[PDB]
Amino acid sequence: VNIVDYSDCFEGISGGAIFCNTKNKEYNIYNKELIETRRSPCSTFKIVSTLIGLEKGVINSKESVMGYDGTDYPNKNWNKNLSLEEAFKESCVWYYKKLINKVDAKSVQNILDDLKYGNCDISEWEGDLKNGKGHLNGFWLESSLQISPKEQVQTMAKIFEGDTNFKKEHINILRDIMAIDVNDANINVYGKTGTGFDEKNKRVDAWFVGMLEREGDTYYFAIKSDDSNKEITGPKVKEIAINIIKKYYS
Ligand SMILES: *C(=O)N1C[C@H](NOS(=O)(=O)O)CC[C@H]1C(N)=O
Repeated sequence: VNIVDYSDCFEGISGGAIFCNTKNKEYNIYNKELIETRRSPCSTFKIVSTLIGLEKGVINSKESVMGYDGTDYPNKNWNKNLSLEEAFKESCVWYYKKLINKVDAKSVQNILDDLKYGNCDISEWEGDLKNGKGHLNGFWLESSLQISPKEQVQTMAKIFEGDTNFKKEHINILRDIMAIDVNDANINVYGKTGTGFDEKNKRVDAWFVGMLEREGDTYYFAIKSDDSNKEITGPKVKEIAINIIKKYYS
């Protein structure tokens, strides 16, 4: 366990980072206090909800559809019968809400328990209804479910090293749709952003969680901001993560 200083890459934004190589057990941590603090996963939960949907047969492949009903949304890409791959990349809320609401709560509780997914608290299934967004809410979006960045890394490692009961076929679908292009062919990066605002504490929850493969070595990582500036989003924290990867993990 090495404490490290990645502040240069955060460019003034408050946050922390954790990278873990489970082969040679090297855990690199920037802002240990924050890395151990549980927060809403926001859209990073789509990593797990995709696997839940595959395991329960709600969806079956990166092509699978959820039966778009014509509802109007501001994001143009949400207004179509999009595939799993496109819903994941567009972070399409209605698709993932419809997917999870086809799964019984006890099945979800038991999967989160098995994964040790933070507090595993799905008690507020419908999410943070006081924000007015109605059915565009759920337990994973600034609601009852909370997970620390370290726990995110621990969960990703267990999934992608083959240490859960999820089917290998389903893990590979997830890997496929999580892959990102960082304009460096010598590292494979996979991840998912998340964005929320913690109304209680007046701070963002901005995430980028995933893994890095570079010649035999694999690093599981979570980068997290808790800045008070509402302009700090998941996508911005993903840029910070990419800078860290290129600087220190190339
Ligand atoms: C998930 O965090 N969300 C869904 C969507 N995409 O977020 S992302 O760009 O950080 O990946 C919009 C923000 C957020 C939400 N409000 O539901």
